Amino acid sequence: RIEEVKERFVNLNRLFQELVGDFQAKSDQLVSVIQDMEKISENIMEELKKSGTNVDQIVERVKEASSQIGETLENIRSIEKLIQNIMRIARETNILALNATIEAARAGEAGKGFMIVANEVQNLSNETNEVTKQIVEKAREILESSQRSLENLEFMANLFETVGKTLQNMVRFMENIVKLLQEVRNSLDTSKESLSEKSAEIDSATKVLEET
Amino acid sequence: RIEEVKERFVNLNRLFQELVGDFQAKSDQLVSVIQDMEKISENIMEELKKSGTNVDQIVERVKEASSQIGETLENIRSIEKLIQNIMRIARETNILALNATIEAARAGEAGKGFMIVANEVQNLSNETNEVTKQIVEKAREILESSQRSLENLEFMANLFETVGKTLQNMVRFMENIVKLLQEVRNSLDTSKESLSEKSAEIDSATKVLEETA
Repeated sequence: RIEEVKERFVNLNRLFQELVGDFQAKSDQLVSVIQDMEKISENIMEELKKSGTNVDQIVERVKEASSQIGETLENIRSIEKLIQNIMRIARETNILALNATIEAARAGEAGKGFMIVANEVQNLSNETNEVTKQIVEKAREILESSQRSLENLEFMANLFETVGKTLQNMVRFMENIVKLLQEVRNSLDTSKESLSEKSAEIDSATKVLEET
Repeated sequence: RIEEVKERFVNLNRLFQELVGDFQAKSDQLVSVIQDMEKISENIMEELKKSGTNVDQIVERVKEASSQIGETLENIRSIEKLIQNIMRIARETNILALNATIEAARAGEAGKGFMIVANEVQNLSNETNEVTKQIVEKAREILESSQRSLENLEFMANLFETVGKTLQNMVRFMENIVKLLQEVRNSLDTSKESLSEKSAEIDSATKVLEETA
């Protein structure tokens, strides 16, 4: 009769022990999977950090490429001014010769020598002018080329914007999940511990029941 | 005697429950974060792949910019060749002029006006030469700028490759935690449900005892 109610207690102890035994098993198996990424996770945080330097290096490189193109632009702007100076010299030479010829013809036979020479100085001037306009042509292609370069570089910066943003969001996410994990692990330990201690206190009490 | 054990059991059960009840409350709130974390994970994964395709575009664009710089190269060399041509013409004009002065010397004062013109035809020749030397100085600094930017673009090209790689690893690891979170959520979900069932039964049996005997 009294021994009858004893079997209930011992039974109840078996219920407690089985539960705590399973809570311990499950939480330890869970801690394991968590922990087995806490290595793979570190390489990643180290990788993002290094990735940031690369971003920074790229952002500057693009900046350098730009100011550099701006340089040849300045250089082209000068070749253009300088070539126009050659063009002017060519034209100043041209009328002196032309007018020299006119005067040459004014004089008799002697003029012929000069007249022949003046005639060639002219053709050489008109030939010079020609080379000038050809150089100007290549100057305008270099201008066109540069513009396309800069625009291509701005197309690079715009697209690289998202690359910077997404990596920052990665570091952020990473910090928060590490934290999430810690709280999980932390809640399983604290819980397992107090629950195991509880069943220990229950089992002891039960040992007393059967003991006497 | 049964009583001291009976009260001990109740008290312990009562506390036992409070702790189990507390685990459930914490478990639920973690499960709420996990679910909110799975979604965020889904977006960061989309952003990653968009960056992956963006980088691919830049990879192709830099190849283009190098072609543009290379074309300026062709042009600038084409200028130097034309500049030499002008220079030759200047030398030729100079002796033509020098020969004129020298032949205007030979023909009295009947031509001491062709001396004047011949003299500045010479002066303009030398002017052309000076100018041209500055065009070369300038034309070389462009090649110096061109090469320097072809090198900067090469280091850029490879720099975008390391970024493309890193992005591919990020995707790897993202897919890899999306998995980890899912497992943890599943693990809590079932552990909460069976803890509730098992503990409910031990709570019921305790009360059955507490009243009898």
